[PDB]
Amino acid sequence: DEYEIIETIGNGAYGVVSSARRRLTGQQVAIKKIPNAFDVVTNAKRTLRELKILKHFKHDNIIAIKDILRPTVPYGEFKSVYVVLDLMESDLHQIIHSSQPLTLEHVRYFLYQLLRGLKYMHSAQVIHRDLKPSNLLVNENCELKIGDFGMARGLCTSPAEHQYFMTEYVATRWYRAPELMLSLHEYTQAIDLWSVGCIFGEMLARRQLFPGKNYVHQLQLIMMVLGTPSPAVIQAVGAERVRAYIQSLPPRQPVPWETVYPGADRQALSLLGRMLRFEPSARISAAAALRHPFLAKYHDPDDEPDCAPPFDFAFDREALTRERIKEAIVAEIEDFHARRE
Ligand SMILES: C[C@H](NC(=O)n1nc(N)nc1Nc1ccc(Cl)cc1)c1ccccc1
Repeated sequence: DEYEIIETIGNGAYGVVSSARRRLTGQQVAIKKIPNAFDVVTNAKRTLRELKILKHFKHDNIIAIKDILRPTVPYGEFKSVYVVLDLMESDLHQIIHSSQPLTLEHVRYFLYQLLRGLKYMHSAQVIHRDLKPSNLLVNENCELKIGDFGMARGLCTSPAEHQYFMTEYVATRWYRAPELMLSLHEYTQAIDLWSVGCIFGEMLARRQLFPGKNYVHQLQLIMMVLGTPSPAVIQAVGAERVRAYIQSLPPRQPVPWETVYPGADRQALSLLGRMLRFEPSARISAAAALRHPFLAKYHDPDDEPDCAPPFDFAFDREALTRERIKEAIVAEIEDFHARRE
């Protein structure tokens, strides 16, 4: 055979995977099994989206497909997909919430890598929409790689999907941007920068910034630090009940970040304040955040590429049956092997 299994291991971005090694080279890899991959439309579409996205990117701070196993059995019998990935022993969740060191320099280095990968991803017109410490994989050499692209979308989405109307269900509550919570009809790469700010804050205090218990409590926590949202953002709130709830509340001023995180690094808090804004268009971009004095130690524009050409989500807006999706996944596996040799 081509690979030798070592052990079943946990993974922040993809759950249960197998640590393995290539028999000829001894190279360590992670092997992810997607069992019964073609049984449910929503799961099958997600597998296709993830394969396409990961094949499009070629960046050290984004998880790479190292190999995809070809069907060894008849087409009709091909039911499970095996993807060979970079082996990542940990993730930012496990590091932050452990007894491991996490100095300002760890924060600065992890933030840098995350923003480096985002700058490249964002130039490809891809919004991750689910950034959280658990899907930011970290290996033994301290390399951070963004994983778990199931929630990723472009600047344009199909009305046929439920999330197009129900934005407050997009991704993880604790990292979910105000435009998603409130349906502000402005959904860009700025969604990711709110999540980055939440992650940045979490590394600084080694605790979640807005750990909301439910929908309303999540907004309350955000408002406790950011203050009452402006009249223009309140008018942009889609739902009348939420809009009335926000308007019913007494006015509140923003709490300076120097009060949220007492004695924290000045340049860190400066960049943090540029990320955590109610208004999507007021947030700093990944590219400009890389130009902030806080990351100057690592910042090198010649070593921080963009992704050309942009990624197209058109294949995902198509209404395809489970069989047609299986056909497209099988074509992706073939294309992967054809492009190598
Ligand atoms: C969160 C995880 N799901 C998961 O990894 N999925 N699910 C689908 N449809 N596709 C993938 N992963 C995937 C697809 C392509 C590539 Cl290149 C890499 C990974 C899960 C783990 C255990 C139990 C339930 C869910």
